[PDB]
Amino acid sequence: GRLRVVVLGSTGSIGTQALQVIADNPDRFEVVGLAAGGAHLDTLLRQRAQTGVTNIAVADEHAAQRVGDIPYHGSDAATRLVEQTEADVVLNALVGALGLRPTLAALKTGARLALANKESLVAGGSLVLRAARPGQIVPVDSEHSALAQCLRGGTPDEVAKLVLTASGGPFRGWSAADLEHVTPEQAGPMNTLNSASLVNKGLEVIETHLLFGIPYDRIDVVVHPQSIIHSMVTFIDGSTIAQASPPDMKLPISLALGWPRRVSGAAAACDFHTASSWEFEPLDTDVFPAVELARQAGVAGGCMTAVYNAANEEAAAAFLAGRIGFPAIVGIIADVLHAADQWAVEPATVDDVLDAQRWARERAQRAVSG
Amino acid sequence: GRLRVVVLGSTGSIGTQALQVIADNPDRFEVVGLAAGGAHLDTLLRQRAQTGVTNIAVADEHAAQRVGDIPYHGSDAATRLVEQTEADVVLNALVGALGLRPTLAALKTGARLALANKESLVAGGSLVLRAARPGQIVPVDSEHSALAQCLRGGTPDEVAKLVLTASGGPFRGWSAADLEHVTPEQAGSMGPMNTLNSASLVNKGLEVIETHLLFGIPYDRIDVVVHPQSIIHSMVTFIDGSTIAQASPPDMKLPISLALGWPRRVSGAAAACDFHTASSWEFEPLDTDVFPAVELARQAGVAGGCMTAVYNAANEEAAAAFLAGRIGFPAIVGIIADVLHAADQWAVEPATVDDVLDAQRWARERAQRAVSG
Ligand SMILES: NC(=O)C1=CN([C@@H]2O[C@H](COP(=O)(O)OP(=O)(O)OC[C@H]3O[C@@H](n4cnc5c(N)ncnc54)[C@H](OP(=O)(O)O)[C@@H]3O)[C@@H](O)[C@H]2O)C=CC1
Ligand SMILES: NC(=O)C1=CN([C@@H]2O[C@H](COP(=O)(O)OP(=O)(O)OC[C@H]3O[C@@H](n4cnc5c(N)ncnc54)[C@H](OP(=O)(O)O)[C@@H]3O)[C@@H](O)[C@H]2O)C=CC1
Ligand SMILES: O=C(c1ccccc1)N(O)CC[C@@H](c1ccc(Cl)c(Cl)c1)P(=O)(O)O
Ligand SMILES: O=C(c1ccccc1)N(O)CC[C@@H](c1ccc(Cl)c(Cl)c1)P(=O)(O)O
Ligand SMILES: [Mn+2]
Ligand SMILES: [Mn+2]
Repeated sequence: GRLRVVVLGSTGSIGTQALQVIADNPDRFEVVGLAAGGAHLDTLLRQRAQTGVTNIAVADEHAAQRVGDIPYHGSDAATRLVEQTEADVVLNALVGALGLRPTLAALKTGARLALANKESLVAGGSLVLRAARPGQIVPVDSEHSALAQCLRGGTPDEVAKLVLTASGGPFRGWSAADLEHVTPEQAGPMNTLNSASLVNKGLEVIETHLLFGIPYDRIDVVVHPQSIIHSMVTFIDGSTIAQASPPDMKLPISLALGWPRRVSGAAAACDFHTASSWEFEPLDTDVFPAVELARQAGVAGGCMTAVYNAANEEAAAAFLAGRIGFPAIVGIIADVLHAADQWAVEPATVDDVLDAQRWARERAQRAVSG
Repeated sequence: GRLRVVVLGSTGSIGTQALQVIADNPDRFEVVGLAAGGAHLDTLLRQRAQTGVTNIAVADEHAAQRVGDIPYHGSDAATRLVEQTEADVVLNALVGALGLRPTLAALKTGARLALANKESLVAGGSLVLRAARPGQIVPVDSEHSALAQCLRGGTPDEVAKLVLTASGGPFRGWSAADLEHVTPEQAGSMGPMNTLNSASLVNKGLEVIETHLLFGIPYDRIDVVVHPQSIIHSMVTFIDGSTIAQASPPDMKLPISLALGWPRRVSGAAAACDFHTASSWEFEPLDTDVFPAVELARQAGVAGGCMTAVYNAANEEAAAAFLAGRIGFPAIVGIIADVLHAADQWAVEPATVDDVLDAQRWARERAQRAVSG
């Protein structure tokens, strides 16, 4: 078989690597669609030139007019490209809750969704799950890919704990007082910030619960600054199975596209002929409260994980524009969450989620103002 | 659903641990037979009383007379017990190539063989494999238990490499010159020959051959790395560059519990890795200039047939010499290399158990001459 692949967010870090893997393996994969935001003119063209098909979407209006030929544009350009293209695999490499509609469309087409866009699942919640068949969503996120490989190591009831590794970000070891002084420069895009703030890991804890069906109190996080161990599963007998590789998104990308077949040569193996060490430390939850906050959001459930994420997108951008200090990103997430008791109802519709996100954006905006 | 277990070597370190896992899990397992040498009579008495089993083999006739009520004694006793006990699992935790006939009798009963005694597989080689059905031999060894767990991570043709971890023993990092002064006590939780085989790296050589025989993976894809914590017990690297590893604080009850109940895991068998406190897992290469045992094992394995039985028998003899104080530490493996490079004839497949025993005899006698002249 030669699987048909739509790449959403193809001008991005993940999309590009994905494109490299596909190009490297013509016999297994073919690109048949590319969606971007329009902000990276050059790349998108150099990308069309190399593919074969001009089946493409651009979000920004001013931007898509600067090119032409473009089958789809508008804020729902990405979503439309999914509905009308035929595929075996849809790779959602978009960023933010804006990936939610194409996530939802991807699932209706009955193709595999290789999910990089964790925010879609995080906001989506039970809604996105209801839209999927067992094993239709295959994670691209290196931790969740690692977990998926390690879970072949037993049966569901033999699972005791899922153990997430985290890099710790660039402020690993810093005091709360050290965090006051953090600049956009030191924390650097929205993906790098989420890492630095550990909001990313919070998102990943939520994504673990949704993907694998494991209680929040059995999802651990451990700081591993080498990022070679990508995550681990601890089983009931005391055994732990772990996945390791030098960090390289091509490995998890490859596995998600060709699941369950492994893609030969996708990435380099650990070198066990050269001395190395793998360190572990506890995450400082006093100084980095974002993870506990995500658990609290997750347990509450319903639309609350939408609120968590939406508050972040708003607070994080506001930090990037110099409008707030670094510790205020999560301070604002918490304030918003503390006031959101109403959104702990299950999202019946797409619009239930969009309402919660609107609510949270505007709540976060006001705390930025105040 | 209750599994009947014969434990060979019950009084030893593995056997004791196995009896504890069994006593902790009476719904899952039942001891139905015990075999021991006769050197630990208090222990054996206590096991008879705790398990209620009188189906016991004792190798030493005089010891069997002292304990009393022993149905099987003599060197063939353990074999006889296996042949004459209905069981679902035989746990062979004997030490050395003397485990060989019990191993073969066990496979012939059609019971699962939970193999702790790696020397009977190393020595029997293809003869043992011909007597086995797929999945019948299940590893108790911590490294191989790990590999079997990690192999669920792919399909056979997705494996690039099997990687065995080594503790490195008490002389990890030492030089060739340093090893010259090693004494029987420095080379001294396991038995005496097993601890010595760890210190000399022969154990790891044996484990390389055992990996090959158990998993049918070529020697050129079986690697070794030194990992001093012994938390990662072994790993598999896949064709896509991904590595899957199995990790736990070192404790044999884990792999024991898993071999008995394979493929079902046993709840609470051992402690899990705890990350509430900072730690590190280290890796370093092994220096073959200093510890040639492993490369030498790979060479014996590639030559095949009775060559692995020669490697092990030479060791059993040369190691015994070292403990009796008759040779220097480095000559254990020097003597194995010399016996092996002279054993051109033994590279033929054994047709019968007698081929293996002849090979062993020849290796032992040549080793003993090297200890002498
Ligand atoms: N970076 C990584 O390696 C990892 C990231 N992730 C996840 O992967 C996802 C994407 O990551 P990554 O590729 O690095 O992100 P990037 O920011 O590098 O790329 C984002 C992509 O989305 C496009 N885009 C931006 N705005 C819009 C819009 N309004 N409509 C449609 N498309 C738009 C961009 O196009 P353009 O910029 O040309 O406008 C670009 O192609 C995220 O959800 C993240 O959480 C998780 C695992 C690892
Ligand atoms: N211990 C460990 O942690 C590990 C061990 N292994 C392997 O498992 C095997 C067993 O090791 P271990 O338990 O440490 O060994 P021990 O020396 O602790 O135990 C040896 C057992 O065999 C019995 N025995 C000795 N001689 C004879 C004989 N002639 N006939 C019948 N029974 C005899 C002993 O009885 P007696 O009471 O007379 O001494 C004792 O029960 C070895 O092959 C070893 O390499 C593998 C993984 C790790
Ligand atoms: O999955 C990944 C990833 C993994 C490897 C390479 C790139 C991204 N991420 O989520 C990126 C952020 C995580 C991460 C993971 C690995 C590395 Cl090498 C880095 Cl710098 C960051 P985080 O633990 O700091 O939150
Ligand atoms: O499988 C085991 C074992 C593992 C853990 C605990 C006891 C024995 N062995 O073969 C014993 C010897 C091996 C070993 C393994 C782990 C440890 Cl903690 C030690 Cl001290 C020795 P070796 O790598 O030194 O050869
Ligand atoms: Mn990640
Ligand atoms: Mn071992």
